[PDB]
Amino acid sequence: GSLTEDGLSYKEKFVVRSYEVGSNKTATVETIANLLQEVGCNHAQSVGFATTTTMRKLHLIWVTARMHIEIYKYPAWGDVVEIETWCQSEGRIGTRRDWILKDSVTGEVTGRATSKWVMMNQDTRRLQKVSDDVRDEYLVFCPQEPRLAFPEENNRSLKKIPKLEDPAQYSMIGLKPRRADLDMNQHVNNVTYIGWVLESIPQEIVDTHELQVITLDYRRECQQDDVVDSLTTTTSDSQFLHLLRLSGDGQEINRGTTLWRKK
Amino acid sequence: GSLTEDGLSYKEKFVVRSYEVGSNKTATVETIANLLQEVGCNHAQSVGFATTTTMRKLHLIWVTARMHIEIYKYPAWGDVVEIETWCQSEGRIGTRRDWILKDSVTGEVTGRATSKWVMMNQDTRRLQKVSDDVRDEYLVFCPQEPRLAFPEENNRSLKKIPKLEDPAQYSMIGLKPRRADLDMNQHVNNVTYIGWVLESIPQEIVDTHELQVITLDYRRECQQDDVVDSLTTTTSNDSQFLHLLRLSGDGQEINRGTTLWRKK
Ligand SMILES: Cc1ccc(O)c(C(=O)O)c1
Ligand SMILES: Cc1ccc(O)c(C(=O)O)c1
Repeated sequence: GSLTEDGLSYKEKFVVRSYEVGSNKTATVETIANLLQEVGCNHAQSVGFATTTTMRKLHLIWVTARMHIEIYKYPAWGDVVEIETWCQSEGRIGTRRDWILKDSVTGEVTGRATSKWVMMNQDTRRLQKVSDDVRDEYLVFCPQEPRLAFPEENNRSLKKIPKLEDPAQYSMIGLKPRRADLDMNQHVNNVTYIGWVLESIPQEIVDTHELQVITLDYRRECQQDDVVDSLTTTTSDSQFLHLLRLSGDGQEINRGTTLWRKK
Repeated sequence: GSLTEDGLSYKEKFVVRSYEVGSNKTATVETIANLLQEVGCNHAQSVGFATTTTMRKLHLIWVTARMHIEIYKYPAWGDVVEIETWCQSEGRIGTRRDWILKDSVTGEVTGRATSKWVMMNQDTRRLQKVSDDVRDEYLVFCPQEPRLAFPEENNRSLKKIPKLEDPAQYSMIGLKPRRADLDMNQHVNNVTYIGWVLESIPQEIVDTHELQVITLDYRRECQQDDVVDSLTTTTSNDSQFLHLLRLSGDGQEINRGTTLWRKK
């Protein structure tokens, strides 16, 4: 991995591994989600971070609010995938990290992703608008002209996800995170939520369709000792509405939509 | 990754990733277990495989019977780890795949592993002895002189694991595999068993000790729609445990093992 010539984005090549591919011999969306996280961490480290000097002193962290992924073609085991990432400012709302997935040989675009991040106090789990003195430290690493992975005026990533009404058509109950589902700071990482959402997709859809789009709205963080229920309903290409909630009280932690295409 | 000069072993370098490290900012044993699997798959592909032409004709596959891993130092996020693997013949019992983990910079040995594989009919799940026709096909890829990752006069990889008596000191109930826990053929990955075994280690031991040795004896394969119970008991500076994985309902054994932890 390395910073581009202008230092305003990062490129990294990954060779797809045997344990990273699924039932159809191509990479899983959870492996892709890990590769986006990895390329994002190396971009943050190549610029000197992923928090800034002042936001470290204030006990401030960046948390994901939304994730949108679109895959046209999944790389096969042994294929080389080049990913390009970059940050941008969204005024006082937060930051946006974008990604482009390309084929190393053909040079074609095989996928793209976008995510919205919000700023919160590490301890009180509050939420606050981006302060100006914080923006001045990280804006020198973002391109000044807007660079959108999903440019198109009203595309797919910025649509409001509704709440799944009961009874759900499909469900997967009693989901618990293991120690491998936790990050270096013992927090359940945002890739596990994608896996948990897909656990309630019927096996017949898995065997006849391929995942093309996935939008996830993060509402609350799941804890190490928490139990989650995964709910899904066909809203239609096959489309679904998903809901992750705490097994007991039914407190919402995530809501999303997936779109599948016929193989 | 590439075959060595003599084509009798394979070397591959891995750069440790952010999501691959644990609470100690060093790689997890499940990430290491994945790297051993990956280097083994590329070694099998570099020689033309990991079934032979006779094994494919007879519906025969290789299944793990035992796994032994010993880690002296876990690589940190960003560190480069070079792994060297090779397979050997164990007469008509089966095959043995060995691994050496080294530091790319210092050149030192930071870990090693050994595994025993048995032959089994893929459909009937019936194990069988290694025939000579099959043995003739893969022995041209194994060194002729014995090359043991754990040579020593009486190594800890070949010790008999007993069955955990009830009540267990610690337990983790209701463990189910997800779709990411399954391989390309929809079979529960052998790495998931390691994670499931460690799910019953007390959190206090995790925060004060580091995993050094892990021996696992594979008895039965867990299915996609199965539920597992993880049981552990301290058998002991160093803390030792006896583990048992069994089906939540009937209590049918699928795995048994031992772990050794050292003070941080
Ligand atoms: C729905 C789903 C979730 C996780 C997976 O690994 C797969 C697959 O391998 O095709 C499918
Ligand atoms: C006992 C245990 C099991 C799985 C893990 O991933 C770790 C860790 O992250 O430190 C520890």
